[PDB]
Amino acid sequence: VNSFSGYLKLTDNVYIKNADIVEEAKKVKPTVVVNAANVYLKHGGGVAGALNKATNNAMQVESDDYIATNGPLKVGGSCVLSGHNLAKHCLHVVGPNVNKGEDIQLLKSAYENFNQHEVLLAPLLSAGIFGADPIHSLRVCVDTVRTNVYLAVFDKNLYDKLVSSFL
Ligand SMILES: Nc1ncnc2[nH]c3cc(F)ccc3c12
Repeated sequence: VNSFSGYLKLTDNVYIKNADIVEEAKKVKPTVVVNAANVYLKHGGGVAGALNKATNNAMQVESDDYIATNGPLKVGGSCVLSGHNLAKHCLHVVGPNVNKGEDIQLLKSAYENFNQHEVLLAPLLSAGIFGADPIHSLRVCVDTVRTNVYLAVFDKNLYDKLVSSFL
């Protein structure tokens, strides 16, 4: 048993809810919150900008030190950093950004990072401002992640659309 509440069960291991991941993180304080990162860990907008804002920019300060030491991530890759005031850990995962011209096949590789963690609170990778089809992102998630994932969908109208179209 875990502390996630009000989720719609999609499969054995995938759950979904219409919620802001920042508000869910603050309430649950999960072991792992996933950030929809870019390779530079520059948290300007979307999930990244909102989580970073909720950490009072501490996420960005930590991220800049990580990049100065290690260089950029790969598209499809990830790193584990602090969850600050939101979670124990933040798993920064880079899905492909369609609005930059990256290969959507890399979305499966991005979701594979979730399998290194038994339970995660996570967003739909590559959706929203990343430019991919969210119905597709949900399908790849269900077909790739084997650990227990609690998906927070921010957009109310998109949430209704994802549930009603789910196979
Ligand atoms: N794309 C998302 N998925 C789940 N939760 C979210 N909270 C947000 C807050 C923002 F300002 C922007 C995007 C999200 C978001």
